[PDB]
Amino acid sequence: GEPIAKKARSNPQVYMDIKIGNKPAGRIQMLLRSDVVPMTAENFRCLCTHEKGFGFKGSSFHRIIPQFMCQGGDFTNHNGTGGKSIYGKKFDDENFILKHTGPGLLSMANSGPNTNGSQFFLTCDKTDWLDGKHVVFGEVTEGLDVLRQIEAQGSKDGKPKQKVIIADCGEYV
Repeated sequence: GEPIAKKARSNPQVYMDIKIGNKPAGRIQMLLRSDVVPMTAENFRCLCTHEKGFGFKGSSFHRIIPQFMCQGGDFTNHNGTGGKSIYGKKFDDENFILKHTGPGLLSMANSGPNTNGSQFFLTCDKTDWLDGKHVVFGEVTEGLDVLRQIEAQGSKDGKPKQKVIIADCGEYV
């Protein structure tokens, strides 16, 4: 009822422990922008904690293209075709407020408008041609170094050179 300008709502921090080949490679830490995209952020956060009975743990980065991005999140079919959200098989594009301004951003993979599930990518470049098409919803705050090691397993085509796996994942406090 009353005119206001609301405070930024609290932003969850999440993490992913990464395994390359079958060798711990370390932890990526991510800030999720609930302040801009709370529906998209809550999905990803749940999928990190496994609190709904399903999520990213044990899934892989199945498509890694260097100088571009690392894509992952298929925990249902484990072949790059699957995934689901906490809201259902797919959900809407919340908004496109955040842009693909540079490396180390989290954005949702999709197969057209309003087809988000669980599959996401981490940028390795300014991928601004994806602005308005993929919902950006977070950023890496630690372990850019670990993401580079994921990127170094990429091919031009996308097939990874070694298995890259989310061995464990979660939310900070």
